[PDB]
Amino acid sequence: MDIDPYKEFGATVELLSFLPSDFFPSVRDLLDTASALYREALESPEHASPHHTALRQAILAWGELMTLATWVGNNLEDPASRDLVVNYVNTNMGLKIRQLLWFHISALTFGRETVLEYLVSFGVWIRTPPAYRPPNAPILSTL
Amino acid sequence: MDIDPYKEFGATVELLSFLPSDFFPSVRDLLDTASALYREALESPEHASPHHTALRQAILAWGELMTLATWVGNNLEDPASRDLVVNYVNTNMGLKIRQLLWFHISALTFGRETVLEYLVSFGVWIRTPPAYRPPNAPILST
Amino acid sequence: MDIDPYKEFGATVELLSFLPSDFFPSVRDLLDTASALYREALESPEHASPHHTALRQAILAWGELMTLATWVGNNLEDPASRDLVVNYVNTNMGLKIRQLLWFHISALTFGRETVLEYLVSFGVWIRTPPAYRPPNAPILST
Amino acid sequence: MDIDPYKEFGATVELLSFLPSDFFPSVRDLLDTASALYREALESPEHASPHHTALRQAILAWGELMTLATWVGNNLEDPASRDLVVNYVNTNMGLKIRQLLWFHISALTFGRETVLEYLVSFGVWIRTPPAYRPPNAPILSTL
Amino acid sequence: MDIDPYKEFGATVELLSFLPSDFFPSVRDLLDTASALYREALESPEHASPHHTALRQAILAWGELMTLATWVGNNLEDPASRDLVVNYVNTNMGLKIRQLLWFHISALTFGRETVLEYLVSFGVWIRTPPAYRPPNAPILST
Amino acid sequence: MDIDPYKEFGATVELLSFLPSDFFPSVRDLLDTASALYREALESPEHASPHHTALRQAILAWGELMTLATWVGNNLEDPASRDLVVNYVNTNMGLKIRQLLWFHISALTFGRETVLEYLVSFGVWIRTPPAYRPPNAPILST
Repeated sequence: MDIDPYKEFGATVELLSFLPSDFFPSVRDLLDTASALYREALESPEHASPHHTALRQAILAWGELMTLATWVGNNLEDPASRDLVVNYVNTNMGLKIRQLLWFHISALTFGRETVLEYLVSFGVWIRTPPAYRPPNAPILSTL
Repeated sequence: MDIDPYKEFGATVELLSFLPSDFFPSVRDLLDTASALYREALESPEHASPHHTALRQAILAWGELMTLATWVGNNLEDPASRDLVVNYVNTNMGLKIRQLLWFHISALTFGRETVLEYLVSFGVWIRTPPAYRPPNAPILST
Repeated sequence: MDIDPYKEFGATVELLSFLPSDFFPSVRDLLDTASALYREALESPEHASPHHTALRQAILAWGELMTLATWVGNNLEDPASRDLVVNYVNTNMGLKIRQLLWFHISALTFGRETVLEYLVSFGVWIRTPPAYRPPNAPILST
Repeated sequence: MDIDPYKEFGATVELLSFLPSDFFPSVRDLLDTASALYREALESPEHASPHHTALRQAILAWGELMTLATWVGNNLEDPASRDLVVNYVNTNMGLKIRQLLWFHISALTFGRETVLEYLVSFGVWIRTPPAYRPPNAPILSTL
Repeated sequence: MDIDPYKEFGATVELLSFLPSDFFPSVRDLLDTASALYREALESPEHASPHHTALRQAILAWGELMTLATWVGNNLEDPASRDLVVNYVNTNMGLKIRQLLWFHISALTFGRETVLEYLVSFGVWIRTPPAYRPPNAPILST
Repeated sequence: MDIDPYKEFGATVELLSFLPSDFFPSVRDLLDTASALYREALESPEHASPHHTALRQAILAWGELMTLATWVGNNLEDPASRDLVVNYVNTNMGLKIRQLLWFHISALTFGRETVLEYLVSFGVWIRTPPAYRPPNAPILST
């Protein structure tokens, strides 16, 4: 249905159908980051923060969809459909899973408040047109 | 990569490669009852329990992949391709999504511990041969 | 030689020559659910309960005799011999191993006392003739 | 599966896929020892130590496999298969059941700590080659 | 069997097979820095801090490998096997020992926590795109 | 540069290139004992005692060398260079890693001082002639 997912974390999709697309790093890189940083933290029987839980389910999903891409590569003969589907996956679903993942890693590493404020500052940066923005966009100061 | 998805819920995927596949319901009725029961708790700005949060993320992914199937059927030409893809969606990954949903929903409306006991009891039910089987497997109620 | 195997579990082999043979499940699903439920407690350096310990030793013997059957099928020539042996394994001694497993596993997930009550209730169920029998024998849940 | 059985008693299979084969006494002798020493101790409704319990289940198993050997003797016509199976039983399964049994009797009689330390000392003895080992290998001093 | 040489220093091989390999500089510079900066501490027979001790054993092992390469060059004249050997050495063991030396030296000089948070920050930097990364990458502070 | 990996544990390579090499047994038995006896401590991410840590790094290095031998056997077909390589490995690095593993394991199990005085006693034993040595050589006591 029409649920707002981040509503319990203060954000909203309109606050993140707002950023550009290139900002979020590549998906493989997100997964490697999350795993290498929080391997034993995520494998543990503890819901120490819900960020971990949503992150965990999202990673399950992305594993399932990489399985989808591989499987479709294994069986579908129509090459246009194969290429089109794989591109749609890695592009649009890619964008959404990147939103989700990057958000949760950021909340973990720097705190939900810091990311919330960073997004507001980025928004004020990007609503501004080229003629008056700074050359560089803001950055996550952890304190 | 090495994720144990259900580790923070006192359960394990070993314990759900342990039910069968066909037991789980359709996604449609399941999603509908989830909505009708927890509209507010899902829309709220509150992490009332982690169950709600994992559920939110699952609904996101499911809606996005419904949009995927629809977009794919909007553009491709090979109908065999479209049918095969939308089967892989509604059948194979659907099993995963249904596992995840059914677990979290039942845990919400009943509790974690009751679900664990139910899974163990279904284990005792299904490992049993047919002849001395009960007539009706358990249907959980609070 | 005169061992009463289940004497330290408030039960007796008389009370399990009292169920039938066919009630017990396959070794495969049973072992699988055991693993999926008690991976850690079996791997741990802890005798959390004697049930775990007897279970460990049973899994050892079962794995070793699977290796036995495989080795025997690796070398012999007479296929009648191989089939007869691997039947004696998966059928006759399998019954013993399944008794032992099912008892300890069910006692783990539920408790000793619940298992005792279940056995007595199955006794009352099966000694009863078919006509006034219940439709479904008991399926234990916590 | 890949369980480590002795992990709750401090040992490990690598610590006992380490000894030689001749060391463990004959199986019939193990059973006679265990029975004559702890007949009423094992028949009792007491799990006074888990050693007793694992010992009890192991003896059940060996009874079942002696029944296997006898039964195969009763029915199998192919003599090579009969001899081969009986030898495999009394040899490899023999070795493993001897490991288990001797361990548990030792833990009972002398305490798990003493056997643990004895195994370490035996290991230090046997890793040493012939040129520098003592002529005799160590022995279970109960104190 | 499950030997992870970073388990007790707050990390794992995955966290170090997370950066690109090219960041970890060539072994010669590492050894030179180690010697020039801790001649005394590595010559000292005191188990001051375990980082030093791992570093000791690591340097001994690398010296052993260089001795091996020497023995090969001075005894095996054949070029194909020799070259493949030296490539395997300077590539795979090169990678591992570079990782190890960099981590331990950095932890000694600066500190454990600082190295870990540096890895995390460098990760999220290099994964992050160029148009919105910080202008200059992070770097270790005394 | 003057790297002596025993400097902080009360010894030196000379004191271990003092016994005959044949006393230090083959690597397989060492690794098996280490695993079977300290699976947990070597899997634990805690710098409990530096002996453990040196042992960790040493096992990683030996595994790396075995991986090297594997890579050579799976890529270099020439037998002369390959055989000379494996001989150098299983001889020289074999010696050093045997020395190291024996010392550290023994020190863990029994204690530092006991290993040192054992070396001293074994030395003065084997150097001493047969007609007036003790009847049986010394041996480590718990």
